[PDB]
Amino acid sequence: MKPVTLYDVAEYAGVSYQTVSRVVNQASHVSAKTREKVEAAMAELNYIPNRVAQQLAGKQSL
Amino acid sequence: MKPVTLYDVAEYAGVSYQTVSRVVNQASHVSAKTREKVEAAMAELNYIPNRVAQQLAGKQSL
DNA sequence: GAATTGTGAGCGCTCACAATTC
DNA sequence: GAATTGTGAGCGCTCACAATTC
Repeated sequence: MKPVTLYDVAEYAGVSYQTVSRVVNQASHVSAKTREKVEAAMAELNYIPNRVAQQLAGKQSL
Repeated sequence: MKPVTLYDVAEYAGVSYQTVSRVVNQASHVSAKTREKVEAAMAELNYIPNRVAQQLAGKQSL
């Protein structure tokens, strides 16, 4: 329906886009503190990431 | 298996990448002359484009 | 003025180096 | 010296302006 982006979530929560994707796509080095603030952004705007973007950039196979 | 790129085909046939995508993805403004030279490049290297690239870049919906 | 063509620029999601922090 | 963070940079395929062509 309406896509949203990692940047839209980031801008809303007042964080970085790498802060966002830690929560979303399960990365490591952020914090538990900031995690929950991103979880709020996802909820408001209703973040749908693009699976296409997740595949294209999602690193090549070694 | 092994993906190839529009650039790889282009470089082989000695053309532009937009020259390539005309033949591949059915564009307009090239020629019939050059068309068949691209067709030869696809055949050698075995051009498999990425459907993901074609989707992500494949213009937003209006 | 519309077909042909060259160069910059972008989807949104990820990577990489180096500064920062201690 | 490794976790945390900021700025630049890229996957490959597609678009946009303007120069070229006549």
